[PDB]
Amino acid sequence: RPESELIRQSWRVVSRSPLEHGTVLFARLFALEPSLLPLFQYNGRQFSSPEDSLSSPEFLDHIRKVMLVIDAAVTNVEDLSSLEEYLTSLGRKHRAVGVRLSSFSTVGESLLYMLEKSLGPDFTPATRTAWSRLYGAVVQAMSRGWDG
Ligand code: HEM
Repeated sequence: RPESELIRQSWRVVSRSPLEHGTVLFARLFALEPSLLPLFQYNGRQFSSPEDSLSSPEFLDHIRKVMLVIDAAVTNVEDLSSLEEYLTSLGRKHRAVGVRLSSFSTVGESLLYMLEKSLGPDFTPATRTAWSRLYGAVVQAMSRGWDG
């Protein structure tokens, strides 16, 4: 598949510095959907502003977790069936913390923003399409965690 190669090559750029890039992803996410901020409750306390989240070690560890799951999807781009049961359970976990299924479209747009800004002119419409399809497949598997 030509799409598989566009994903592996663009990911190579991002995965060199995962926290710096995941920081961009989450900064964009809170700019688009501020109501996601209170869902990160560590020690039963809420962040007041988005910049508060960037000083939290637990929050930064969640950024690392996110980037590792994407890395697993990229590594298995030819065979995403192998990640399916793990992703369903990851969906169930997020449902339990209070994430709505609709918020996964915002996450997808923030991922595309982070790729666009990192790759610049190397972010071609073919690259955008490849990532949209991969992200779509990941979301389909996770959405099984919301009962169906
Ligand atoms: C709407 C955006 C999201 C919110 C509000 C959110 C919130 C959380 C919270 C509160 C936890 C538990 C505390 C913690 O482990 O830090 C968590 C766990 C986790 N999240 Fe997220 N998350 C979001 C998106 C994602 C995405 C897109 C991925 C990966 C693709 C991801 C991967 C994980 C992983 C791997 C865990 C640990 C699950 C476990 O094994 O218990 N999360 N999420």
